[PDB]
Amino acid sequence: ALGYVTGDMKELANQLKDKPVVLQFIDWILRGISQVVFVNNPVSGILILVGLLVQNPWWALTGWLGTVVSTLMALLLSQDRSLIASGLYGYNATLVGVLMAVFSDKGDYFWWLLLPVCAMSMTCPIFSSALNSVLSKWDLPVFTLPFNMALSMYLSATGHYNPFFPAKLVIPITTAPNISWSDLSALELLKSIPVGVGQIYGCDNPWTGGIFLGDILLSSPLMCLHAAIGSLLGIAAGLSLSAPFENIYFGLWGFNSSLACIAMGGMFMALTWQTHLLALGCALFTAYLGVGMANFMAEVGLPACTWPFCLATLLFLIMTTKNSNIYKMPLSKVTYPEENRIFYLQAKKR
Amino acid sequence: ALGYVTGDMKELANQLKDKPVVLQFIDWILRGISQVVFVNNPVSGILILVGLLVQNPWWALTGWLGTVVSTLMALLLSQDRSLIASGLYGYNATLVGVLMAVFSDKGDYFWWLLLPVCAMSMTCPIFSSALNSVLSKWDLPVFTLPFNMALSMYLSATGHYNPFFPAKLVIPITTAPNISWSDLSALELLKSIPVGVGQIYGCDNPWTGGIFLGDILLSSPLMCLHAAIGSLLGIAAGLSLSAPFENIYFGLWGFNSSLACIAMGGMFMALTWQTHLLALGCALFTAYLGVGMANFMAEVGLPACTWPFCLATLLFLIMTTKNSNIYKMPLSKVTYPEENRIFYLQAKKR
Amino acid sequence: ALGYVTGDMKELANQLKDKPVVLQFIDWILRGISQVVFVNNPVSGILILVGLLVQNPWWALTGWLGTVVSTLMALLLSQDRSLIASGLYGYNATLVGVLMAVFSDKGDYFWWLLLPVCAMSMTCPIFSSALNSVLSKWDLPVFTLPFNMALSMYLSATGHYNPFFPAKLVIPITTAPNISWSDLSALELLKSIPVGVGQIYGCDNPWTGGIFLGDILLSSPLMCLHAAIGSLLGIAAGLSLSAPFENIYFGLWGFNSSLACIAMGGMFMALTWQTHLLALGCALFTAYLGVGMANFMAEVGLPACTWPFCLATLLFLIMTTKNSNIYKMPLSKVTYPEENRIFYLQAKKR
Repeated sequence: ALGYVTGDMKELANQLKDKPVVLQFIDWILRGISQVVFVNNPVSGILILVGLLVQNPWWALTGWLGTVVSTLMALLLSQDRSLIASGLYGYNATLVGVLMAVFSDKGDYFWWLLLPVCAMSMTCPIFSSALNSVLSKWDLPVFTLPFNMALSMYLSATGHYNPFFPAKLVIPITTAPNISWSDLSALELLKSIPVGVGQIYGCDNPWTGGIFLGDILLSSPLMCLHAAIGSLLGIAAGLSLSAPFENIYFGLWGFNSSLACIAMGGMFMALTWQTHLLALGCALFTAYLGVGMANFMAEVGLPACTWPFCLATLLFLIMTTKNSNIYKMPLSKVTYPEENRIFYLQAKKR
Repeated sequence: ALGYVTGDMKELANQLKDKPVVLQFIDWILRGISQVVFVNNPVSGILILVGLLVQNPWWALTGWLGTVVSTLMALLLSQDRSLIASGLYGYNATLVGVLMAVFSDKGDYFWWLLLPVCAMSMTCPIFSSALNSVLSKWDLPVFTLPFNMALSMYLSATGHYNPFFPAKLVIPITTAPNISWSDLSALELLKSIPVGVGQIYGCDNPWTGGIFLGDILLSSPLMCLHAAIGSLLGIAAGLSLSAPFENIYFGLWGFNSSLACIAMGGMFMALTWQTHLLALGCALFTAYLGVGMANFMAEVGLPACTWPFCLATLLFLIMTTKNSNIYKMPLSKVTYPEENRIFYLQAKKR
Repeated sequence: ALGYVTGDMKELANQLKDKPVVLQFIDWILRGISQVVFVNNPVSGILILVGLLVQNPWWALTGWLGTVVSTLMALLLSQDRSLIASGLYGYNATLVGVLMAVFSDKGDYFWWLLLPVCAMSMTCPIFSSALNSVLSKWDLPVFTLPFNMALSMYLSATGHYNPFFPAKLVIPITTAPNISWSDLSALELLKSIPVGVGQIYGCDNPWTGGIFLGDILLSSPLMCLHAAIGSLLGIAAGLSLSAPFENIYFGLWGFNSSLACIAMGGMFMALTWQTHLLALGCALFTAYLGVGMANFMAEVGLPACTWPFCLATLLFLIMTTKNSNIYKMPLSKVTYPEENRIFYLQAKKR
């Protein structure tokens, strides 16, 4: 019974292909919710929704509405049904809605915020279309670029001083932090791993991050392992640059690295120990680029939400090596690390 | 007699191909002036010049000098005569000169400003060359990217504190605007449409915008309709985000949207009602991206002049749909919406 | 005997192909040091190292360590041995190390700085890989983009307020400079040419720039001439915009232009008088873009080290002309201007 919910849930999709369209749309919405962490499982989407509800029901509502609007717009714009049914046209809008709720300065259940959310969700397919047409020619996935572009556009358009939809103030660092290294807590550092995973959706509740890790583990255990290791490497990188302890603890240092480790640790490159080590290196590089872009975009009053992960993973995927054990997965054969490794071994034998 | 001046004026070009080179150069300069609004009519160029003279003779002189210098440099750099005769190597420099005069802090008829203008005009062909070589491989036009690149370079090089050519101060918003919604004027909002069209050349005179609309209407009425609707949609987008009423009244919200509506409303995509609605959506998206980039580049002390229109239109042209009624025109068959629709219908029949 | 050390030193490479690997690695390190100024001569690398030692032994040590780490990482990542033996995987890291030492606020011989340097050096091959895979499809070289990307990442990650590795404060201009044109010194302006060449490695000692010019002259005299002329054109461009005389005297205006003149003056385009004039124009454009990006990135607290040269040279190489005398060299036939001209003449005859 457990095998029916593990992986991409191909059997459920095959059964739903001959069912009423409403159930299919619900499945697509759940897969879109899950695809933020490169998971194509509707049950993982339900678990991520439960985690968001544990963190903040307002954020869950906004993200669900964004996903629904994006999927409907993708159907209206006549995009590929294969990518809609896999939730590839609804995860950027899930992030857009959730992070629009997060970066709002107005208060929870500010209903007017639903109007820009919808407005910023219909733009998600367009981005996800154009970028795909640009990147599919290099066999590169469009990781989270639509969400980052849409959110940067929104938060630049509104800012902190908008009378309708003010955004939170992003102030650049002006004084050198005072760090007491005798007050470093091992328990808080350990909690920073699930919190780092949860910050992919902008959540700081450790339970939300744990539920996200469980949702990822439902699909593929290696993805969960790589998410945890990426969060840990983000913590290490934060300690390396003497970041404020509160920031590491809140997970700000380990969600970009977690996403990079998930992407490079078996998903978009075949899982070998060489690829595992290079995924750890990519996670460290992503954490460093994350603090770099955070400081950069604090000068323009913007948060560098997931730009670090996108740029670092694209850099590490474009990079070419003469090593046969470092294999870039074809974009039509990327399902999840366990299946990707089988495909890679079969290709290596032939 | 009216039919000799409507459209691209092919008959005049055919007659001028066997005339002295000076008259041909004047025709190329006028076509370059007109091609800012995607018009290839020398009479439309004369009308736009008259509008600029109505607004400010200094701006008209600077733009004319920029166009002349760019066309001469394109001839010197041995570029395609077909693109020079169509004014595609002189409109970016027209914008460069006019907006250099606009963003100057020195005073009208500051003759020394002609030296950087020329300097910033010879760079326009180079950009217009390279970008074309980059974008013609995707069958994408280079809308106004050379002008935006050149003007950003110039205004970053000089700034407000240059002893020779100071630029106007671009200050980011620091206080939330106080908007009295009982003082909204319908007459000012209605005037904001022609002013929005006129702000394509940086002009705020309603008569200048009216003359620009007449020049566009001389070539193709659908282009004029789309310019007006784009300006109106920019006004609506400004009202949506509670922009200061003076910014809407000045047309700062409706020239990027007007250009986007012109480009997407029959010029670079065949005019169907689906394409018309998507052009309206592109205009709204362009207005929102316009305020976003204005706020972004106010942090670096720069105006986001026409970057919004370029980026939004490129995004909407790269985006692919499985809808046969949403047709992207081949770049070798783009003349103006009336002819593009005939071409599209003939292709659809076959 | 002089002919054995002129040019790319092909005979030494052929002899070293059958020697112990340590000597080969030393040769690769020296060629990487030299390849910052597009020179593939180990003796030129020794001369550049002597110049760096004259300026600051700490900077020389840091750059040498960066080059060694990058070459070792490129060998580990299984990159092309042809590009490693030519030093194309070690010059970006040489610049990274030297400029990390330059932009450090801690003090000379701050040994902990070696840890980020190594960390920022292993990223240099990755960049140099990915960018190459992106740009080799347009037959475009990756000039210094890896170093600029790595240094921007590092200086954004650390900033001026990092407790471990603070960076120097980059403050944007806030007051209009007071320039006394009666105090312009011809001797200081003349010294600004070798200092401008030396600022390619971040050095301001005129003797260091002279040694760099001698190292370039050892390989190809035309490269030295173009470096000097590019520095002079940067000085002229600085005088054109009323830059502070101390900035010109420090060579901050003439290293991007010098690199652009070297690249366009016979290296990546065949040397004709048309190409020479266009290389001078590229140098002027590069100086103007240099001040533009310096002012731009001072708003984000970053130095625009070599971004101007990279972007300007890429723009001038992408640009296409119908002039047969403006020839872009194939990237597999680029050795140095004297040989490139012979290749171009042979191609022209056939």
